[PDB]
Amino acid sequence: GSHMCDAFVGTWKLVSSENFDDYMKEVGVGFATRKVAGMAKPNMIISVNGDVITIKSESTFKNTEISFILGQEFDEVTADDRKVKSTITLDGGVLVHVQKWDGKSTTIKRKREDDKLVVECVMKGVTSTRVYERA
Ligand SMILES: O=C(N[C@H]1C[C@H](Oc2ccccc2)CC[C@H]1C(=O)O)c1cccc(Cl)c1
Repeated sequence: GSHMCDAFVGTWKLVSSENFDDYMKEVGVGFATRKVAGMAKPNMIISVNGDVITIKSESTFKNTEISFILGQEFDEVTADDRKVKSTITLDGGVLVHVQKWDGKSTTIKRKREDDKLVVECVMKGVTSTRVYERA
């Protein structure tokens, strides 16, 4: 039983980052965490089992893992240790991840573009783009 979200499945390694420090400032991440998180070169491991999608990240900074069903809110601990309420949906082929905490919101979009997985993170008007390639 294939699904469209199978284009995301696999092991991905970070190959470029743009404006991540500024995005983290807008989110409210402190200096020391920004510096060490910004240095990280995570791998992201995406898998699907039935209706459950898992996204795991492994890095020298932190390892994180989320499992979820599309459209069903869950509580998430982020790499920077926010406790957030998250919902992830598929909108036209893009995984759209909204995180809410403390009256604030940020959106992380994940899309396949050529052989890359492109992650766009937006907090108010600030966008960071993080590009992954297959490991
Ligand atoms: O989950 C991680 N990355 C994702 C979600 C991040 O959210 C953050 C917001 C503020 C501070 C840090 C992260 C935004 C960037 C995303 C990406 O895919 O690159 C991740 C996991 C382990 C280590 C590290 Cl450095 C990042």
